[PDB]
Amino acid sequence: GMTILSDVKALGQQIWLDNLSRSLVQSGELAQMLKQGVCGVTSNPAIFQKAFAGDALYADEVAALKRQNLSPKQRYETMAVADVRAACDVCLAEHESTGGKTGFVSLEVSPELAKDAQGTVEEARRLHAAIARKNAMIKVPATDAGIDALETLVSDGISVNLTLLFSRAQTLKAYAAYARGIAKRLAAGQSVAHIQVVASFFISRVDSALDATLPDRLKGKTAIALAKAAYQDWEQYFTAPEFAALEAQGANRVQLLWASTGVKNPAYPDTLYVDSLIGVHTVNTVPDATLKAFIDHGTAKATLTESADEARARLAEIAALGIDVETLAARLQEDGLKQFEEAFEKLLAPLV
Repeated sequence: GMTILSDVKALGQQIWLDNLSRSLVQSGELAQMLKQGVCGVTSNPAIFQKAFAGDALYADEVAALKRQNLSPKQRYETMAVADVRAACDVCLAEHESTGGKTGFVSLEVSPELAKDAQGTVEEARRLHAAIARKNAMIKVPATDAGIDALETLVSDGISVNLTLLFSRAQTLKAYAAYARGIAKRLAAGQSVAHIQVVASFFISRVDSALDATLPDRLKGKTAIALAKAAYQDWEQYFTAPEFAALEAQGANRVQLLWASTGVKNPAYPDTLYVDSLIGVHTVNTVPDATLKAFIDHGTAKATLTESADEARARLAEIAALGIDVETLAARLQEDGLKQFEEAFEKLLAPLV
């Protein structure tokens, strides 16, 4: 039932909607979702490609923008920034009710900047200023350049959603960059209490990559095991004395955010990923259909930290089989960037 979203909040996890469109906001649906337990919104280039293609309310906006001397990218940005600012306004009461801990809307920078740290910083600062809302996060892929950019953006006071994480090692590198940016601001006497960062760690794409060649006792288990080990890493990193010294001064922990949590294999229950990854101080962003499956027949239980020993044993067998999860993670991040660039080019063509 609908109350499950509140039950999950009580277990310490926010549930965000992994979709955004002009009609979602204009219809009043997003506002009703925020009253019913949804706590935020994520977008990406694929989400916008599907929204622009299918939502009737973009037609008049595109016709208006084609009357202006603007690049396809600027037409896209005008549309997307407007959707994000409208969604931010819907989510602002929630955001302010928790002291700025919830109610975020994420907008991703152009995929072509993913390996350009300076260009990423410049675009992120610009989009942050263009949206002009305290509850907007700029979404940046967790490449090496993206972790460079994260440190700078954190030091600039900008909230960031670091995405396309598939690696525990890369995630730990992101925490260290965050901490360096927080330390910089504290040394300069600047505020840190409103800076929020999430680390979007992808789930289904790990199982999609491996399951066809895994032995039976591991099919459908690797992504959850990797996430459960990542959360143990998170507990260790943020409780250590080094970070505690920053949190004592007002720093917020980074939070893990489970992404790609729609089930893609019909052999698994449609709520598998949401049901399996509930723990305190985390986020799960879900597509519409998964949100409705979870409301209908999901289960609210603190599952993320259960049986961590078995998660470790499974990761040890994955390595025994010759699957290097760090090599896989790099490949999956690369593939995700190619897929996002393909979607971006597909949405730009009708805006020429």
